Amino acid sequence: IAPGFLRTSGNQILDSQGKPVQLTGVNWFGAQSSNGVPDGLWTRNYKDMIDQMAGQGFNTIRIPYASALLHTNAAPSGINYNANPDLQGLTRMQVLDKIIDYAGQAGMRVILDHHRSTEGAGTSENGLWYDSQYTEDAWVSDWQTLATRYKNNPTVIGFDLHNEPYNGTWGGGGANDWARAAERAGNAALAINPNLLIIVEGVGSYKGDNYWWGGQLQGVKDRPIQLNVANRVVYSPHDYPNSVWQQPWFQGDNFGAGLPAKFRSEWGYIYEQNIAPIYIGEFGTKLIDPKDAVWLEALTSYLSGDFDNNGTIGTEDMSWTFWSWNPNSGDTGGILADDWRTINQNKMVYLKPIQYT
Ligand SMILES: [Br-]
Ligand SMILES: [Br-]
Repeated sequence: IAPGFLRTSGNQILDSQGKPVQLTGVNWFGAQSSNGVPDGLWTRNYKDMIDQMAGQGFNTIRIPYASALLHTNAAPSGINYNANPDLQGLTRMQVLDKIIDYAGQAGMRVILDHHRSTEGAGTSENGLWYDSQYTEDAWVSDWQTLATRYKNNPTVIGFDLHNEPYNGTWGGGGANDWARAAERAGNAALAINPNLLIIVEGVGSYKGDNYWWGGQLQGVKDRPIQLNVANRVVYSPHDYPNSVWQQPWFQGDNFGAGLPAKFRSEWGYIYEQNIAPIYIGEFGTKLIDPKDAVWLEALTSYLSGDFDNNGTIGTEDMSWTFWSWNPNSGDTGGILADDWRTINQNKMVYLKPIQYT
């Protein structure tokens, strides 16, 4: 991708020369945990991992973090400093700086994702972007601190304002209105860096329709995100297979035939109607449950622009980051095997045709 920040135009993400580009990467989680740094540095070197990502055709790293990362003085834990000698004596944020810096040198971009408030493993137990101790005020101010820190670094292209706010609502104006909260944090971040992409995930349910956490983007049609800087909003659904949860739209034979219409109903319509870009922030599978393959086959085809999954498709297709680069995800696994080095080729076969080239 051409150097400099990005922008949106219709359902397209454009580089600094007006050319449509595509973000096709992986999730590298860990910085939201108690260690305060992305996982795997207890056995791998951080430059070797980024090079391996780029060598597999990926160009984007979604990096989850926790609010607690921005206020802790604890040193990072777990890093093997024999294998990562350049990270010796660095703070948790300084290790993030090192990772972002090298990723830009390797031709990759970075999306920061507020995964949770406290240090933990996955999605916030609250289903919200705040709790009784980590306020929405501090969440907004923390996004301003991050925007300031990477204001002059176009490697950091976008802010994923919050991971899966499945207990928020799309509208209503109250304290749990995720659309209001996202517009508040988006404008606060854009006031410091107006060149950031503002990545807004969906909720969990909307007018009685329940979908994957983060993948319920049905509210955009009647109440879209409106920020004080134009051409910055990217919508980010999450989608997963039967092995993660036995959803009703996976049940019964011929379920795969109705998956394209299901993708379009919850979030895909935003791209098809040229409303805004679509960047699915999470999706993964171990490819053991046979229904998982039917889902991934339909999903990858839909993301490519084959909205009816028949075979027919100067714009780019939908952007995406796979869950995960890490192997240590219990339900989905990742791109790397448990040894944190071996590539799972059976997943790469699905991903390579929809990577940005
Ligand atoms: Br090193
Ligand atoms: Br933890």
